[PDB]
Amino acid sequence: VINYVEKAVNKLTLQMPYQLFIGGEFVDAEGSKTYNTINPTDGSVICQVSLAQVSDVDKAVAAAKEAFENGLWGKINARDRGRLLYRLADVMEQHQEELATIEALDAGAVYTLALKTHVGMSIQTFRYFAGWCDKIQGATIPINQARPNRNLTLTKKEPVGVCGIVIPWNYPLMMLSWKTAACLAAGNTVVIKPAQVTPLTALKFAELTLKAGIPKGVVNILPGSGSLVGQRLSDHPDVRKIGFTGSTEVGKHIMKSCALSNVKKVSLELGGKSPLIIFADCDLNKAVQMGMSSVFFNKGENAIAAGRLFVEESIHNQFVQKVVEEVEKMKIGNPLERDTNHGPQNHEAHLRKLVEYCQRGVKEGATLVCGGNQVPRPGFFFQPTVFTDVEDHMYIAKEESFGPIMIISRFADGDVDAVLSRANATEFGLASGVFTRDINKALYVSDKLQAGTVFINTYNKTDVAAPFGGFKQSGFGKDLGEAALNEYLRIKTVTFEY
Amino acid sequence: VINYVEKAVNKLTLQMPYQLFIGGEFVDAEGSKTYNTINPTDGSVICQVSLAQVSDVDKAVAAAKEAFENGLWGKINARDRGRLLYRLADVMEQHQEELATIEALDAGAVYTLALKTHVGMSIQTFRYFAGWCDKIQGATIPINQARPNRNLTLTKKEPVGVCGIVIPWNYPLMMLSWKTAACLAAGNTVVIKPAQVTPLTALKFAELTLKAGIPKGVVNILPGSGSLVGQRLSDHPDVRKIGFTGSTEVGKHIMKSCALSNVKKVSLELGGKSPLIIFADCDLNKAVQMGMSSVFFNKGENAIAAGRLFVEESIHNQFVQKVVEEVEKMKIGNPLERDTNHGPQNHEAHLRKLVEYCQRGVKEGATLVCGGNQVPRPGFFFQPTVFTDVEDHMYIAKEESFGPIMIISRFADGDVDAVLSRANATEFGLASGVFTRDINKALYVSDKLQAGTVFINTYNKTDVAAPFGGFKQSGFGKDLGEAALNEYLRIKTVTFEY
Amino acid sequence: VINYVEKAVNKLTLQMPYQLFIGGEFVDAEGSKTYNTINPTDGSVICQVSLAQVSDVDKAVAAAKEAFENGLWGKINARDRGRLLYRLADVMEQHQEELATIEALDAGAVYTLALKTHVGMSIQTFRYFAGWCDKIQGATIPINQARPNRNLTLTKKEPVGVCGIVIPWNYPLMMLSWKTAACLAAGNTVVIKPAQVTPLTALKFAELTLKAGIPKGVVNILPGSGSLVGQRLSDHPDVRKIGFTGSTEVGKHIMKSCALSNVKKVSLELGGKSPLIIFADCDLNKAVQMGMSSVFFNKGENAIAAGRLFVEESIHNQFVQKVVEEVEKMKIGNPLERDTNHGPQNHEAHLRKLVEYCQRGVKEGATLVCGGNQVPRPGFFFQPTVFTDVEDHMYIAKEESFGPIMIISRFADGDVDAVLSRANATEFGLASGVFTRDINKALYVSDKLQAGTVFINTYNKTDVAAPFGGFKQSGFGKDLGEAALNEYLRIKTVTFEY
Amino acid sequence: VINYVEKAVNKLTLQMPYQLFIGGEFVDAEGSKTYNTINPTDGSVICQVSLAQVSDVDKAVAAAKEAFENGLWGKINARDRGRLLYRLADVMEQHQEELATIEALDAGAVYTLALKTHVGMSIQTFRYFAGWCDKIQGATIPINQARPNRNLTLTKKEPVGVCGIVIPWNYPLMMLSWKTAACLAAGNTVVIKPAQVTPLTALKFAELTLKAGIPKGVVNILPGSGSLVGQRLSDHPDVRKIGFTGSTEVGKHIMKSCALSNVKKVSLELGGKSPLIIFADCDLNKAVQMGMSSVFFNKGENAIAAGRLFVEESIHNQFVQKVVEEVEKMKIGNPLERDTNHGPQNHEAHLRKLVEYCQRGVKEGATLVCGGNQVPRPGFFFQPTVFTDVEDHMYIAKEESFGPIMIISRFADGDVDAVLSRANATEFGLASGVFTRDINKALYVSDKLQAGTVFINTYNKTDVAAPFGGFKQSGFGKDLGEAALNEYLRIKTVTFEY
Ligand SMILES: NC(=O)C1=CN([C@@H]2O[C@H](COP(=O)(O)OP(=O)(O)OC[C@H]3O[C@@H](n4cnc5c(N)ncnc54)[C@H](OP(=O)(O)O)[C@@H]3O)[C@@H](O)[C@H]2O)C=CC1
Repeated sequence: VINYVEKAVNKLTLQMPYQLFIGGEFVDAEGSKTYNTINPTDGSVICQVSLAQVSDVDKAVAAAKEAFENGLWGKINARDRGRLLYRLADVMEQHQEELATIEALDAGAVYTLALKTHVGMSIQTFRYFAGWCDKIQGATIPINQARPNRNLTLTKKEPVGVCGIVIPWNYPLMMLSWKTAACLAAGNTVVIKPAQVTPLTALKFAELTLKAGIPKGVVNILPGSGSLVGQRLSDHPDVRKIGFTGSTEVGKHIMKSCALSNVKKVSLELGGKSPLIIFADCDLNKAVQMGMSSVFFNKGENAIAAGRLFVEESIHNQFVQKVVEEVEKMKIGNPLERDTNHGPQNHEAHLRKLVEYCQRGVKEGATLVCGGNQVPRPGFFFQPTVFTDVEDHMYIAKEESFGPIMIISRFADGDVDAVLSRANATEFGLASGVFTRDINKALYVSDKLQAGTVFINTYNKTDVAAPFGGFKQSGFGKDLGEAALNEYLRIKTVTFEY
Repeated sequence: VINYVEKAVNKLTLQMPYQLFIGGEFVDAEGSKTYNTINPTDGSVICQVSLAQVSDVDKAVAAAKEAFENGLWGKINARDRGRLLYRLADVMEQHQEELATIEALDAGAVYTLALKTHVGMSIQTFRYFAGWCDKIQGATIPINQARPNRNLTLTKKEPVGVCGIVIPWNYPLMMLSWKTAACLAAGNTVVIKPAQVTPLTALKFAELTLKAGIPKGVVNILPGSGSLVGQRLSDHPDVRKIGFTGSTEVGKHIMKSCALSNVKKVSLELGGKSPLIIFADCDLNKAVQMGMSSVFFNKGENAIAAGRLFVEESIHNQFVQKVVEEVEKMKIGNPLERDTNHGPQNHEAHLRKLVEYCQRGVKEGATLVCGGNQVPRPGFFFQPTVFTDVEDHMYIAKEESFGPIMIISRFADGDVDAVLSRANATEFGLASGVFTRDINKALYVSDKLQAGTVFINTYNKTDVAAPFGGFKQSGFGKDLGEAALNEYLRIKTVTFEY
Repeated sequence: VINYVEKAVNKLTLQMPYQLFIGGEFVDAEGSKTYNTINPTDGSVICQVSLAQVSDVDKAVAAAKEAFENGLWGKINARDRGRLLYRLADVMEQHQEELATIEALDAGAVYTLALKTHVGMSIQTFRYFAGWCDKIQGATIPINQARPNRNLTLTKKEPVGVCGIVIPWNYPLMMLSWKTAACLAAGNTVVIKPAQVTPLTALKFAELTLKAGIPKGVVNILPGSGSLVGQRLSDHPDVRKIGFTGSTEVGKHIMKSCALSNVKKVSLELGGKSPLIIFADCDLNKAVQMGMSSVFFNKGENAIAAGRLFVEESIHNQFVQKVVEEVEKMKIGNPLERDTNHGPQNHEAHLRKLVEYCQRGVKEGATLVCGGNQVPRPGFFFQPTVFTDVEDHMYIAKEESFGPIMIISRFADGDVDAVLSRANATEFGLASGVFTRDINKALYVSDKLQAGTVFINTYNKTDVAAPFGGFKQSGFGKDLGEAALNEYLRIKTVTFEY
Repeated sequence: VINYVEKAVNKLTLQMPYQLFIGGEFVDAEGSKTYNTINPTDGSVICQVSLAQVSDVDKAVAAAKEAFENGLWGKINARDRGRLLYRLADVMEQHQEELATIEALDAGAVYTLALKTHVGMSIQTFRYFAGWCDKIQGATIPINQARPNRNLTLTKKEPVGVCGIVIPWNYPLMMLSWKTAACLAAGNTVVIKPAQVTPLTALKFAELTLKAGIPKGVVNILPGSGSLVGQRLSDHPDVRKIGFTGSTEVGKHIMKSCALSNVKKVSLELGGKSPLIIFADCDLNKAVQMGMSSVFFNKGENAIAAGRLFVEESIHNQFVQKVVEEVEKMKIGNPLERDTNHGPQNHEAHLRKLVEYCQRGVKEGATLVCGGNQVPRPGFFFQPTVFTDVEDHMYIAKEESFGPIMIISRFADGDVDAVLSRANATEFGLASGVFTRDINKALYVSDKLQAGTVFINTYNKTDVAAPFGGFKQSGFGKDLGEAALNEYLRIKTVTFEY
């Protein structure tokens, strides 16, 4: 039997585990240390959660190692590994309302969105990658023959072994799922560190692995801080790969730590300052709707959020006019209320940063059209924000807000290369977008944009089959798609002479 | 006119450039600094070579960046890029005797071997990767449709941009060729740092890129030190990828340097301590020939050299007898003598390391069966060496010699898993081999060996089409094969709604 | 409400549809015509089954065409098509005992074997291909650019459209599943003709498509004759692809009919006379076990069954002795009885053919070591048979028995190429096998065998992920694996200029 | 020493072989039979050409078989096969002017076009496929393991063996090259039947295979009739694959002949009635240029020629006015003259057919806007022709002309689905095209068009890397791209247990 924090809310009875998940059981951290997880709708403590220590990390890694080297996960058929991951997805589907509610409490995710995206996409992720298990294939290669003898060369795709996954707080379950699904589908075992501020759906997910029959030690979950738990994972001599999603500066440190220990492999999904270029020949009403969504989706807590909108001179003023109209219709409120469409920010420290971000925007001369402030109510709500007259030298033109802040610049009618240059003048390169009805402009702009994803007449259209990752200082490696598997596999070349 | 060091040798008049190669021109380093490159056959100075400074690195990177962004290389068809790389191979083949002679002089490479391997495989590498240019393909992906609308998702494979390549001294031209061919085939431009002790074939190669019509600035070559030139490449804000081959310790530092600058991509080909397991049911005389080659090839200066031979008890002593008989037949001498089997070690400091390595093996209790010291003669020759009674705890059982030192341990008759455990008990993982006539042992042992390459009934059988790279602390990423391309390409996902 | 033939057998109540399945409903054939399906255990009539006429084929094709062009199947996401096929697999697994019992009745498949293979592999087939749906991907291709303009070239994989599947009687459900799973995963719709003598699992499968929610018209099943129903499918102007498994002579006629109508695509899985070469250095007892299995599995009604065994001279007599010892232990009986090893042949005409086959073998001078005759008991049982002293000119050396008849020839000790020549001297090339502990022989022999599958130290080891198809007159195209999809897809190239 | 027909023309000396090419030597046909090849510029006889008989086919097939089974071609490394084909491409380039001049003489190809396309693309084809040789790769597949044992499954890509290639006359050398390059790159040997009316570049190409060092027997060339030589290739028991390009009716017969002999593999590139849909939002001047090119390229003797132009109501008359203006500017004349941009039709029978075809268009009520007649000069020149008021039921709306005949229909403004239906109402499906600046219409139309190639804002843009083939009665299988290799390879599955 497992200890839960029980909570009657959203017409359900939530049963939330709150302990470390190690070697297939929920256990207290070393010394029974704990910390509070905060509900962002009202600032209250949801419950106490175990706080992993170094010795807990070592225990998690040991369990992962044993499960890989000697446990059932390392022995079963790829096909049957796949069956287990499908079953895991089914179990997650059976708990989708409960998971979405926990995500609503823990991260302020609007329930209807959490159900469709945070949770729904997590389910798709496990089903998608389950299908890959018995379709991961190596090669036979026609090398030169050592005459009078013959040669056969083949490759085998093998798991990398024990992995660490370190994720952020914006979509707690979904970021976990993206990376964990690829990791497990490739035959690895894993120690996962959720963002300290959002441990709850991870811990519930841990319980669901038990229900699905995932062998003990294959999935291990350690709520705790990056500087302690995350750091130890990156240092550990038995971890052979880190999968990381978070800020560029922590990414740099993680990669450094991978190097200095045992050259463990690393993938990095880092920040974004993603440009959206809106031409006069677009469908303007659709540009407003998709433009809205590109910034405000998931309260702007979205690595690929459009961080600059460049709007062609002749439609700029009309675009801003319509954006303001639509911004005014947004209902701000409790994520559990069905009419809510803008929930609170994830946690307090992030709310503070958003306040400062907008102060600086105003200080440096941008026009604040609306918002920019904490909403006066309990919790950590932030008013949807629109800036105009944003110039390329400005802080808010360079730096990622990760909040609901639309940052608008003009470009002259008929300029294409000039706006492209401005769009590309960033060390980020995670995503980008273009709205235009012109085929030639769409294709040309998408060649020239220096970003891992280019959206054309849409935005935020991610898919579990479509690889997702950055260029330049947005990192390297893919989540999602066939390409994701490559971060979690190694290639062995086997060459015979006969 | 290019300045040459001219040398009448080996029936040829070598014309050897000696300066930095930047933006299509041979130029002195800052302050006209130079250093000596040393002939390992007699310890004489071959000539002075420009010694790149930081400002020279910055110039080379600036030339590479301009060549990629605005030069011809970034505009031509993939197919036409292929034609240029094929033509480069042709030029290399037209100069193959000269390149092999230069390699004999600079690296102590035995001339017959240098023709066939150092130079011959370099030519194969360019031809092979030339064929890939117009066959690098992205995907179209059946994502979920945003009904009532439609979606098209495709991927585009793009170059990474400016690359730095840092290589070692054991096969100067060939290591350059492996990485550079893949790098250029993928459409990138490059700054190459050859090992300071072996700049000459790299500089001759630079001139050949001119004869081949490779556009100015696509290839830049900077002889100089790792800690100065190599460091600046890893730190440089406009370099987007480092391809590295060398020691594990420098590899760690390189990766750290990529992290701390701009999270540039990195691939690491690091040390080996590769195990060769020889069973009693093998063809013994063949095992002796291949066993010897697995150690002594290219005077042991070979990252995949078998660093331990595990020989089944019942054949051990006969195996050692035959090896000693064969070792006595090896002709040691000048790399230009056509009957030379064994040339000098690459440079003086390495010879001294090899003397110390062998003193240490004796001191810790291994049996010196033959060799173990510098051959008394001018230059830097080391005796082919055989150690027996080697035990798992010993320094020479753990550490990579990178010299012609056969390190033999028995294993028990009819044991398989126990020898595998010993073979795997290393943080290296670059290569390995197994000699056996038994199909079941061969397949099982190749599954279980923790190494990027497993040779079966052969050794050193690399091939331009067969991917080559390590596991664990031997690094990550592949040179050669289709797989090598992936270190030099990025994936852009382009998603339409219509 | 569906009409069933109800039968209480095997501790179950079977509910067997017996009508045509067209447009999602069970309906009588034109003029309510029927025929008898015969239980091979006792010769009794199981029930009457609808006998499809030309007008019924036309109705089924029309239903398939509507379902493809206007129905849901053609509109849903590839991912959701996948979900439906995974649901179909679950439904099949929920009914596995029932399906295996029906197959035991209809085909004489030993129940324990039918659970694991006839039905078990069918279930695996749908799960496997279900995973392919959203992972079938086109390409983006780096074509030459019409400078000063640009080009993008991509490929789209599209369904072929309406398909006909015509299958034999040896594994009724499994052969249907192999082809139908791939066909449907590629987004096609289908009309299936089971072998007239074995319609029952096909019809039950049809009902399971309803339970799984496969849209109406996607699957249509027509019990009936090849020369009427199969022929009309091949001739139909709206059918775009025929998938055929059966005899070489019918296969010729099918290909010819695809030609003369509308050059519909065709794939052909035809006969076999597969050689199994057993060397003296094999594991003898293992060779006996697998040798027997290679012939007797599924009462020899197995297209890849070893049709000749070549046994090295020095182990031949001992091999024959051991086979005879093991043959005597086989338990012949009712397929529903748990101790049964060897069930009845599929139908009477086939039994008659096997009797004649063995009469001819004795007549032409081969040594009948055992069997050769109908077992004295009700139904259509045939004694496991062993022939020795078979010479290459004999009829039984050339002709496919498709029954439990082991046909043994000797080869001289050491005579590798000579035995290969003998093994390849056939216009068939479906499968082949070699038993040897010698890696060099195994690799060499497998290069030289002219067959689509080579087994090494095993036999009948098929897998839903491993492609299966013949060379020469055994046909072309694959069932199973990624390769099977290509038969059911078309490639559209799309080339933009911008 | 080879016998040539020598001719001083176009500033060079042609040296044209005129005999059969068998087993690496030029030889007379049985009974020294010959026939005349006719120059379409003046109706004169170029020379006499050997006329292959049945026994010549058998000799060619036997040479091909021997070259495959025992000659060097079946023994050399894949890489070295690649070198030979790249050398063949070089030799072709060295003879580019001569080949293009022969093509002008024999087929009426305008010399400047022949140099760039007929010959230029042929050279690209061999270079492209040469690069594939050592990059053709099989798989290793994670099949279910027969516990407590292990399984390894790999696939080997092998040559099919002796192939027959039968080609049409519209681009003699280029059709030969497309198919032959893919065939040889895959390791096969081949017997080629050029169109009887166009043997000369094929025979010169045969001579170039000697200069390139292609082993004797690998390439064999048989000028002669389809009904005799082609038929025997389809029937031959030793031919294992036919590659065919030509009319639908002959394709049907070829496929039938493949079936009835030995189920040899077959690919079919058949007729087209390719629709080009021009929207009012296109760049009209560019649409006129590309539209004209879509019809008139290579005097309309082009399988992918737009056989039907649908032009949006509002631009229709202006489009027709502009086409007529541009047609008046075309220079009709000797293909060797540099100002010629419209050469003669390929042969006399085809000119007649075009004359009759246009009579029929006029008779059935289509408006003949210009052309329709033979040009009053020597040879077989036909006027660039434009029809308007073409109705869907008309013969000329349904039948492929294969000549320079633009066939125009209107469609209503804003119709999209209606025009698509009309464009898709054909049993052909080889190519298609759409001109529009609207991204949404372009993507949607290319989804809906039922053809193997869709051009968007261009036409005739084929590329050696882009697969080319038809849907429906336009056939199946690809020429060009990676996909083309699949017609010329077989997959062998090899499964070990250990
Ligand atoms: N899809 C594609 O890639 C292409 C298709 N084509 C198509 O070809 C047609 C125009 O050429 P056309 O001359 O009419 O084509 P045909 O089908 O009449 O001839 C093509 C080739 O087939 C040969 N042939 C004829 N009968 C037989 C037979 N019984 N067995 C074997 N071979 C035979 C011909 O020989 P012979 O010399 O005696 O006539 C010729 O070499 C058009 O429909 C066009 O669309 C053309 C080019 C490319």
